[PDB]
Amino acid sequence: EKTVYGLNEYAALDGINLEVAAKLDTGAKTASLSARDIKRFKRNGESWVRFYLAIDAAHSHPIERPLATARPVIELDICMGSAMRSIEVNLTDRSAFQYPLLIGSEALKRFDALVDPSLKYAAGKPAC
Amino acid sequence: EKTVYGLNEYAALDGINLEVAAKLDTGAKTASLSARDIKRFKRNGESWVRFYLAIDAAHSHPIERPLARVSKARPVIELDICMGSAMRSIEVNLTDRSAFQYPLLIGSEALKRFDALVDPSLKYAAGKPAC
Repeated sequence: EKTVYGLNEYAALDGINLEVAAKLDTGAKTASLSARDIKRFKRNGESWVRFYLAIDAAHSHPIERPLATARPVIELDICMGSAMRSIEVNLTDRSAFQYPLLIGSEALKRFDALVDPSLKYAAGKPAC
Repeated sequence: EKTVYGLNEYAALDGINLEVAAKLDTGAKTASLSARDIKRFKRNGESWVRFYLAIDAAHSHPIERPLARVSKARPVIELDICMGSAMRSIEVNLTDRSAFQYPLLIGSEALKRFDALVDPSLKYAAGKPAC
């Protein structure tokens, strides 16, 4: 398949039931997620990370993931429109990043995406 | 008129027989052109700029263009850029970036002017400039 998306879309981090506004950035290779209170730990010998979305001020959706300018990288099932893809994401502790999720060129390739710069939120709400 | 291009394409500045590597960047709004020896001057009272492409080290293709504005520092001009078979008047900031990086960075506004769809799985899909 090959789906057309816009400069910005709504994405859902599957499993955490959270809708984030995503900026589709073909100039960046890797994807980025704005996070807060990033804590690295070990679980049964495997490197893991625990964090909240930068938007989750109430700390309602703690996210614990095994580990997949030097940010930890994890794999997240992200839903955009009707397309669900496992995406590699760098957890950044910055917050000046306006868009909570930055989707780079590699993730966009995983999404089979064509970016129309004249469109915004063309996929509607996530419905995977 | 929605044409599909890739992450990188070859672009030509109309009139100039030079291959420029363009990175199609939907994350940036404005377009950028890597330039060298940028000299601002005045012609008939209007601000003009004379410069060479960063690849043109020998100063073989001097470029004189009227200044459109000044960004927030960098000189801004309008250039007829050719990509594949599409010729578009594009606003570009003249930057002194390293010749290492991509000489032409095509932002979202220019991609909109090109009626472009960016396929991140493709590279140089438009072939050589032939406008």
